[PDB]
Amino acid sequence: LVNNDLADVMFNRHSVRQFDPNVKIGRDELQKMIAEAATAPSACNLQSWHFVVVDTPEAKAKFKQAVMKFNYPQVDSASAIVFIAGDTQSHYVYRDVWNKVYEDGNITKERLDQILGTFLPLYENATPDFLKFDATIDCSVVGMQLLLVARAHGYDANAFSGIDFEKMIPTLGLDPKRYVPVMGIAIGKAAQEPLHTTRYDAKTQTDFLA
Amino acid sequence: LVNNDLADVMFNRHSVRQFDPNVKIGRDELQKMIAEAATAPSACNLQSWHFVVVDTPEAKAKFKQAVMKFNYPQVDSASAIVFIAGDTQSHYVYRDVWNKVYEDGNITKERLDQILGTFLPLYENATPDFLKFDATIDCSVVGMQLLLVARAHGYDANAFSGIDFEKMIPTLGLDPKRYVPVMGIAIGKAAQEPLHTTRYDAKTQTDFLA
Ligand SMILES: Cc1cc2nc3c(=O)[nH]c(=O)nc-3n(C[C@H](O)[C@H](O)[C@H](O)COP(=O)(O)O)c2cc1C
Ligand SMILES: Cc1cc2nc3c(=O)[nH]c(=O)nc-3n(C[C@H](O)[C@H](O)[C@H](O)COP(=O)(O)O)c2cc1C
Repeated sequence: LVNNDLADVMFNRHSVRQFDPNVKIGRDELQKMIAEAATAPSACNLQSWHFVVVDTPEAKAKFKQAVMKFNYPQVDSASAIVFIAGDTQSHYVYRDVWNKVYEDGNITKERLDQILGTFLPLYENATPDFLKFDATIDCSVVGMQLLLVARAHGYDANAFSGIDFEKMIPTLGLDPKRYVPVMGIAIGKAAQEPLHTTRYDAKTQTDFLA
Repeated sequence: LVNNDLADVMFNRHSVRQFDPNVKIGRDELQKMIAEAATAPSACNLQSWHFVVVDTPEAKAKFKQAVMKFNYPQVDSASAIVFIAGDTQSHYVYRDVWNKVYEDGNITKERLDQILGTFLPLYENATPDFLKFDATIDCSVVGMQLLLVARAHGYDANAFSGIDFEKMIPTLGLDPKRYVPVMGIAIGKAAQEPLHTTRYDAKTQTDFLA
């Protein structure tokens, strides 16, 4: 790890929007940064995130057809963009995994039903909006970890959702009935000082119940 | 920070669900950890998160009325629970800050309207579902940072959404028309070894566009 200093990585994280157009990131490292991000938590461990990596001029051209122009600087200059979509059928993926173990004979049907019992009635019976809701949280927490991982690797990043929400999933070659678009994570070596920001005094946003 | 080892804080983070009942956390450190998490990014820097801290027995007993029974052990034993809710009127909050900036006479009127133009029409013009969407994302990324910040302070944590989504916001004494429940963050010193979990091979979840 280029930067294992947690305070520095987290408390000095800003949205960098201008990257060195000459720096590329190998696909080995990109997949690795994604895996590291994916140590993130998720409800019932469904890990309902999906990454589409945009790291070539050709990919960027297609991708930009669903991105609003004010986010083109990040997109044009970034070494890679990792777009994060939410899999609203992730509970079936999870189920399929366990079903296979059972079919192999390495768990009984009883064990399989016990496993499925812990998540499947909940998710199988959930509304589309709740599914969308849960997948969005998963996408966001892993997105947050990816922002941090990028800096841990010596890079910088910008999360963005300034996009065409109805166009993005088909633009990525994904199944629009299944995946919900959440955010893009542009990653690169910083070529320009990020815009400074402030935060509210957290006391204005905090209540003690008793 | 007690633990500034990023790899350790992030890659060894587990959901801890049973805490030492006798370890307490002072409200200054609780408020500090919240402030640290709140360095998190957010669309248009609206910071649409709201925190309700539950750190007394009285507060726990009321809070638990809106929590599902299988999450009782976490709430019962944690030093504190930070409940995170989404403020779907956060754009009016940011507006009010720039009005007071004018009300002090340190910006012109047209800068104020310029400043307002770059977020307030976008958010006023958005469906309640989209406001809910954006606020949830905000709650999730600050939630993720709080999980890490807790470990950076030498504690552990569990995020949970196993709640009564009708009762939570009124149980917290918040306006149900304004705030949306997203997740609770139980924080304390671990009293059990956490359940082991696995992750998918992240390559199964990753596409390269071109
Ligand atoms: C969900 C989300 C969406 C965002 N979308 C954009 C975007 O479309 N364009 C952009 O320039 N920045 C975007 N950002 C970055 C924010 O503007 C930035 O995080 C905020 O102003 C705080 O600044 P900082 O990240 O430098 O600390 C987004 C951030 C989040 C969390
Ligand atoms: C949005 C969200 C909601 C969660 N809700 C619960 C919950 O209600 N009860 C619980 O025990 N754990 C809950 N968790 C923790 C997950 O079960 C856990 O993160 C997942 O199984 C991976 O385990 P790990 O956190 O130890 O890596 C939740 C996690 C997330 C991200």
